[PDB]
Order: sequence, then structure tokens, then C-alpha cells
Amino acid sequence: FPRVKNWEVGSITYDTLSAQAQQDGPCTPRRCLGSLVFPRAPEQLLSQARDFINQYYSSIKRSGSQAHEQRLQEVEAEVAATGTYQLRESELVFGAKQAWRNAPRCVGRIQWGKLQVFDARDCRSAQEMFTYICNHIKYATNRGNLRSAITVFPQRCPGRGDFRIWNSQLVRYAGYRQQDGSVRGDPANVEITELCIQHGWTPGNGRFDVLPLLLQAPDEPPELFLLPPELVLEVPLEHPTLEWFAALGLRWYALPAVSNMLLEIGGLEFPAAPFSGWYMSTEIGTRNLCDPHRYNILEDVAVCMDLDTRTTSSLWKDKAAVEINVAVLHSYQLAKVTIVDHHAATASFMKHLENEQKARGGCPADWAWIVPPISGSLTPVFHQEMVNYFLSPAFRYQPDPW
Amino acid sequence: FPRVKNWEVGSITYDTLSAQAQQDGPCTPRRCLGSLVFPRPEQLLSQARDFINQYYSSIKRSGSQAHEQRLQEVEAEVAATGTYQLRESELVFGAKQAWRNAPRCVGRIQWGKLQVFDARDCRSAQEMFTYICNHIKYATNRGNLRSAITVFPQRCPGRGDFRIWNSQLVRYAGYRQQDGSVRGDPANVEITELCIQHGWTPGNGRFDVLPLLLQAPDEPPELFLLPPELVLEVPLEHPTLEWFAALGLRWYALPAVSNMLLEIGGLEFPAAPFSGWYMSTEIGTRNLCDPHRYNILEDVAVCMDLDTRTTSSLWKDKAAVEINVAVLHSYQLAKVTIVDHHAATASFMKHLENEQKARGGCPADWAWIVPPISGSLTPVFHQEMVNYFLSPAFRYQPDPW
Ligand code: HEM
Ligand code: HEM
Ligand SMILES: Cc1cc(N)nc(CCCN2CCN(C)CC2)c1
Ligand SMILES: Cc1cc(N)nc(CCCN2CCN(C)CC2)c1
Ligand SMILES: C[C@H](O)[C@H](O)[C@H]1CNc2nc(N)[nH]c(=O)c2N1
Ligand SMILES: C[C@H](O)[C@H](O)[C@H]1CNc2nc(N)[nH]c(=O)c2N1
Ligand SMILES: [Cl-]
Ligand SMILES: [Cl-]
Ligand SMILES: [Gd]
Ligand SMILES: [Gd]
Ligand SMILES: [Zn+2]
Repeated sequence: FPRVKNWEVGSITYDTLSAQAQQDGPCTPRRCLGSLVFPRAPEQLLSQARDFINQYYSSIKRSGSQAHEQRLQEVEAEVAATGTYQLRESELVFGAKQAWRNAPRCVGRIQWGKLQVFDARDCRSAQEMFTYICNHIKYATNRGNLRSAITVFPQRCPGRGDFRIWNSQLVRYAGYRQQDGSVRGDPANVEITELCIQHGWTPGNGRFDVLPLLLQAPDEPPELFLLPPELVLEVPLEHPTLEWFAALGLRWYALPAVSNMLLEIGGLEFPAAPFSGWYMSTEIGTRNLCDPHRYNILEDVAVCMDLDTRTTSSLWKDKAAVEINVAVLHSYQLAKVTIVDHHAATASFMKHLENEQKARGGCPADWAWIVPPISGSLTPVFHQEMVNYFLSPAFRYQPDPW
Repeated sequence: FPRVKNWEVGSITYDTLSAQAQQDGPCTPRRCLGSLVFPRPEQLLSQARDFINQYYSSIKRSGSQAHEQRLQEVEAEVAATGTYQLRESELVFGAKQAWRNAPRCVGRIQWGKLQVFDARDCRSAQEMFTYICNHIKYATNRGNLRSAITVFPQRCPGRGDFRIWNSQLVRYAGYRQQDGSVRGDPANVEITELCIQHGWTPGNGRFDVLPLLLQAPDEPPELFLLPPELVLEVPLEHPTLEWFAALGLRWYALPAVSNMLLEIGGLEFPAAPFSGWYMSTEIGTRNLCDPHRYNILEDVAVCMDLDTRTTSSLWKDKAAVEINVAVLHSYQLAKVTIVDHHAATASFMKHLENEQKARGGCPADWAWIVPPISGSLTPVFHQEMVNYFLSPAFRYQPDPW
């Protein structure tokens, strides 16, 4: 079992939980590929099902009881009879929480037990799908006191196509290829913008235009649905002492809601199961606004700050990024929208690792995604060695449906 | 062949060089251990043969006379003596390759410019000290630093090793108290009490340069006191925060690692110090601000009158940036070579491109190439990397006590 050191304190633990990792990752003893963003039959369905059922019955202090073996035989009979099986409602709640608990690139997992699970497995159409989604956004936003939630749409099954949300998040800003070479709005979203237009959306031409939703019912082309503006809570960005910062016209939205990942529970697959929490400020301040391939505002802010941008050693990039993050935090706090800074988030992740060490003997964590993109070694996770592996239930990436 | 993408630009390459990985890393399909710092008879000919072909292809002299010739003498030298000796040029070439192959080094754009001091006829701790002193004075060069490595004799059976007990050639002391805690550098508490054990009269300050403990084969170590005028140091001030000078902070000019083992063509040099110049985050961010190092972050923030009562004021981030500003400013004012993390990472991206065309890839350790402040503001953050182990190499090694 791997030995893990914390270099700030001197602590040493052993991740015995990793030895239970079932699915494989991209590394070998030849070469480590940890830094890559996207690394990647009835009896095999059965073995995954059996394991998750074991997991659930372990969690309810009923391992090896009547009910436990009853459910095991029940599932196999249903796989033999139908090729698949159905989760009970409590099993679904537990599986959705474990999937979050198990996600190695999430720093906010101290919250994994507090998750509101909406069961939309009866969903019938794209129109019902949209109504479920609007209710999700409304509950999670909660006027700025954000609540963690996931809505689970019907599972993959033989004979019918998948439900899919084509959008990568429920809230995204348009990216319009410009007259010259530039992009207006969010360059990360040029493709989905083009698909929405191709599917009859009338584009805008601002930098923060909220995209419509493309929703796919089984064996249907996607359908366009506009989000009511009063559903999408946004935060204008201002800076507590740089009064010109407001004149940049920057905004960001309250709700981070990932909508293109696949939820896996006991071999069953839910290709449509959007989940949401609340932001950590560096995702907005550092990545979304300062990435050269995103809004790329860093130089314009530094010039406005009167910094000397002709030489790297003045650290003008670092200084302007810090104030952009201050602005994000101040603005969300002013608007009373939940937000966590990278210092508080990494410190609560440290409690999560200690909680998880006692509970399960380890915790899967992807160091490069856990450590914030600014001020890395100022946070305690920097000095924590970590073991990255795949547990199930899980949220996995999947191909775009176009 | 691993697909490698740059997410800033969208470019793709393939790492065909990863195929040659001699030693195996710590990762398995089951789990990744990339974030761990240190992981937990005639087959000398295989590694020697392979290194010789490496030398001769590099000089465009594969499959010719001198190449054929040199393959035989290494064959006969081992047959007679059980080991072999490197030609001076090969020792040079193998030292530059080990640097070139170091996955955690972001300064490798410089790998071709390395001064190799051959101390292989060393015979006592006294000779060591004079070698190490020539190196230090040459590498320091009055603040215009020059990369350098001194190579002491190769290990051989039945006889002890040459070992430098200090982790670097310049280290500040770390002193315990009537209450346990540390004055000076906490990273050096162990060697500090080793030096005191072997007779060094300890100082009282937070920046006392330690004495050297040099160890010739089969004789216990011997204290050596560096000439104070040979240890170039930079007092730390800030361009606009006039009180910063008063904090009394300093750092030394020469980063010179003296505890790693150099392996070339199957030969092992447990004592082979190498030196370059600092990247400024090493001093300003890790050495001065790590909680287990000098841990000065709150003291600077108090002096800047920052709100240390809430983490969301980002007072830690602001104080850290100014500490790095003070490091860069002080080193440049003193005309001592230093490079900031933006310049350094941008040169590394050029290194990657050079290495792609020349060797088909480059072993890089993402967690160590990305700087410890402002990570995603540098281009290496957005570059996928592949980590693997090529020879010649620098490796870590046990402590000689
Ligand atoms: C409640 C507060 C939460 C915080 C502060 C938080 C924070 C984060 C951050 C900073 C990342 C890295 C994302 C990036 O850099 O792009 C991440 C990734 C992730 N989070 Fe969390 N998260 C929260 C809630 C949730 C919830 C409720 C779920 C699922 C039920 C979840 C599942 C995931 C997954 C699957 C990823 C990796 C997906 C990806 O971005 O590639 N998170 N989280
Ligand atoms: C010339 C300017 C150089 C710069 C700016 C530089 C910079 C760095 C930095 C920032 C690290 C990260 C280590 C840490 O964060 O603790 C590193 C590691 C390393 N460097 Fe370089 N370096 C230089 C020259 C050299 C030379 C000349 C050699 C050997 C001949 C070398 C060999 C290594 C090795 C083996 C490591 C990883 C092992 C370790 O120290 O932990 N470097 N370097
Ligand atoms: C639920 C949740 C909360 C949070 N605070 N953050 C996230 C991640 C945002 C998605 N990321 C965007 C960039 N990248 C393409 C990977 C996907 C999710
Ligand atoms: C040659 C060189 C140049 C440079 N600029 N930096 C270094 C790294 C200094 C040692 N570090 C900190 C201690 N750590 C255990 C080993 C790595 C080396
Ligand atoms: C190439 C590199 O792995 C990539 O840019 C990663 C690095 N770490 C990250 N970490 C987080 N949290 N989010 C990211 O998007 C990334 N991107
Ligand atoms: C735990 C973690 O792997 C460890 O602190 C590493 C991370 N990255 C690093 N990167 C550099 N350059 N130097 C270091 O000492 C470390 N430490
Ligand atoms: Cl986002
Ligand atoms: Cl150092
Ligand atoms: Gd102002
Ligand atoms: Gd004052
Ligand atoms: Zn790995």
C-alpha cells in the first residue's frame, strides 16, 4: 500500500483504499500520464452491480443480512430476465453521493454528504426534461444561497437512444467568431454556440450572452430551449478599491452546473445527470477570466492598474491576477451569492482527507487539479502527497453527441 | 505513443522518446503516484554499451571506426577490472545528458552550457574541500553565475564512498530551543546538529552559513568551514517598502545540490555537486514562505497592514507577491544572476519544442515544472507532460548515516 507524506507537518499515512480501485488509469511503470486532461455482456454488468449493492448495504449497517442477499439475487434475476436492472430510490441517492465523494479532481468534497437528489428517471420528453432542469436551477440557486444538487434522467437501456444535454454546463456564455479572427464572448463555447445557431437560435452579439439549451430525447434531434433570464442569477464584477474595474463590464453567473458527464452506478449508466454546487473564486478569477484562451483580461487589467508590463520581473501578471480574484470575491459577497476562496476551500479539503482516512483508509485525489492555479504552495494541499485512482460510482467524461 | 496536447494553443505532439525509459517509475494502471517526492554480476556492460552508442550517435559517429574501437576497450576494461573509466569527453557528455534528462528541472534550456570539473583523482577530504572551493568560486563568478558540476571518483566495491553530508553547499543553520521550536532554517535542523556533534561551535542567528561535512572513503566525516568571502549572499530589500530591509532577511547566490548521485553508463558517482542559478520563486515562495521553512508570510503581511483576519482578503497572496518582488529586485541590484518564473517557464516551452524536433519528446514532471505561485498564469500549466526516466540521470540516494 502506498505511503503518503504531508510535508508541512511531517504526517505519514498509507492509502489502503487504492488497492480496491477497479477501473484502470493511464499511467504505467514506464511513464506517468497524470497530467493529461482526458486520459480515456451480462456477467460484467453483474459484478459491478453486486459490488455497489455490497457498498449500499455496508453503508446502512446491514451487510450480510436477509435484505442484502435478497437484493443480490433479485438483481441477477432481473439481469437474466431483462439484461439490466432498476435502482431503488435510496440506492440512487447513495450512489449519486458516492460518485461525488469518489471524484478525484473535486476540491469541494467536504460537502459530499449534503446533496439534493432529484429523481427524473420517469422523464418522457425533451419538454419535460427542460422543466426538470429549470426546477433544478431554481432550487440550487436559491436566490444566491446556493444548494448542492443533481437531477438524474433515465438510464441508458437497450433499444432506445440516450437522453443528452448537449451543453457542457447549464449556464454558458456565447462565443461568436468575429469579423476578423477574434472571438467575442467565451472562446471555450464557440462550438456549442455554432450548434445552437445551426439549430435556429437567434444569436446576440455581446460578451456575456447566456446560451440556450440543446436537449436531446431518445432517438430525437436536439431541441432548443431558452432559459428565462430571471432564472439565471448573475453577478456584475466590481473591485472594492479599483473603481474603474466596474467599467470593464465583466459579469459571471452564480451556478456552476456540469451537464455533459456520465453518472455510473453499479454498472448502470446515466448519460444525462447534471450536477451543481457553488464556485471557488479561482475558477472564475484566475481561469475563466485570465486564461489566454478564455476572456484573457490580464494585460488590460494590469495596464489599468498602471503596472509596468514591459518586463516579466515586475510580476505585473501576478499582481493583476490577485486583484481580479479580489474583485470576484468582493462582488459575490456583495451580491450575497455563495463563493469560497482557494484558502478556505483547500483547508476544508484537508479535513476531508483526514475524515476519509478514518472512514475508508484513503482518498482518491488528482494533485494537479486539487492545487489552485494561483498561490499553490500557500495552500496546504500543495504539501500533501496524493494517490489518484478510479472508484465507482463515478462521474466519467463521455463523447459529445454530435 | 502518448498523445500530448497544449490547451492554450491546441497543438498536439506524440512522445516517441518515452519508449526508451530505463528505470521504472512509481505509477501503475491501478493508481498514480506522480505527486510523491521521494518514492520508498556483469550487467554493468548493458548500461555501458548503451551509453557509448548514445555518445557516438550524438557526434554523428555511429557505425564507424572510433565507435567500434571504444566498444572494445570498455569490453576489456570490465573483463580485466570489473568496471571501466569514462573518457573525459564522455564524462562531459554524460553530465549534460543527466541534466537534460532531469524531469523536475525547469531550467533545462541551458543544458548544453555546463562546465564539468573532473575531480576523479580525488583522494582525501582535504582535496574535496579545495575542489568544492574552486567550483564555488568559479560558479559564483562575482554574481554572473555559471552552471558547473564537479565529479568526484566513481564508487567501486570493497571501499567506502565519497559523500558530502550537506544537502547543498550553502545551507543556513537551524537551532532548537528551551521550547523545541527553531531559529534559522527548519529544513537543516538535522545537519545543523550533526555539524555541532563533530565539533562546530554553533552560532546564534537566523542566517548562519553551516560548515561543510566532507567524507572521504572509509574515514568518518571532517568539518570544513567555508571562506565567508566565498559565500556570496544577497541582503533582501524591497523597491518601495522601505521597512522590508529592516526585517533582516537574506539569501545566498549559488544553488548547488550536493547530495544526489550521478549515474552515467552504469557508473555511480555518489559525490557530484552541480550548480546553476536560482529561479526567484524558489527563494521568495518556498524557502521564505513555506510553513515548515522560514514561514515569514504573516510577518510581511502585518508590516503591509493587511487584513489577516479573513482569508478572502487574499492577504497571503498579496504578501507573497511582494516577497518575490523583493527577491528579484535585490538580486538584480546586487548583479547576481536570477530568473523569474515567467521568463523561466517560457524558456522551458521553447525547450520542449527544441526537444520534440531533436529527440521526439522530453520527460517532464508537471507538479515540479509549474511554479508554486501563479501556476496557470504560466504557459507550462496548460501543457500536458509525460514523466519517465532516462539515463544518464541524477537520482536521489540514502543518507550516509
Ligand atoms: C459544493 C461546492 C463545490 C465546490 C467548491 C467544487 C469545486 C470544484 C473545483 C474547483 C473543481 C475543478 C474544476 C475546474 O478546475 O474546472 C471541481 C471539479 C469537479 N467537481 Fe466539484 N465542487 C463543488 C460541488 C460539486 C458537486 C455537488 C459535484 C457532483 C455531485 C461535484 C463534482 C465534481 C466533478 C465530477 C469534478 C470534475 C469534473 C471536471 O471539472 O472535469 N462537485 N469541483
Ligand atoms: C541554470 C539555471 C537552473 C535553474 C533556473 C534551475 C531551476 C530548477 C528548479 C526551480 C528546480 C525545482 C526544484 C525545487 O523546486 O526544489 C530544479 C530541479 C532540479 N535541477 Fe535545475 N536549474 C538550473 C540548473 C541546473 C543544473 C546545471 C543542473 C545539473 C547539472 C540541474 C539539475 C536539477 C535536478 C536534478 C533537479 C531535480 C532534483 C532536485 O533538485 O530536487 N539544474 N531546477
Ligand atoms: C459542480 C461544480 C462546482 C464547481 N465549483 N466547479 C465545477 C467544475 C466546472 C467545470 N469544468 C470547467 C472547465 N473544464 C472544461 C472542466 C469542467 C463543477
Ligand atoms: C542546480 C539548481 C538550480 C536551481 N535554480 N534550483 C535547484 C534546486 C535546489 C534544491 N531544491 C530544494 C531542496 N530539494 C530537496 C531539492 C531541490 C538546483
Ligand atoms: C494540461 C494540464 O493538466 C491542464 O491545464 C489542467 C491542469 N490542472 C487543472 N486543474 C483544474 N482544477 N482545472 C483544470 O482545468 C486544470 N487543467
Ligand atoms: C506533495 C507534493 O508532491 C510536493 O510538495 C511537491 C509538489 N511540487 C513541487 N515542485 C517543486 N518545484 N518543488 C517541490 O518541492 C515540490 N514539492
Ligand atoms: Cl466554470
Ligand atoms: Cl534552495
Ligand atoms: Gd481607488
Ligand atoms: Gd505603520
Ligand atoms: Zn502517474
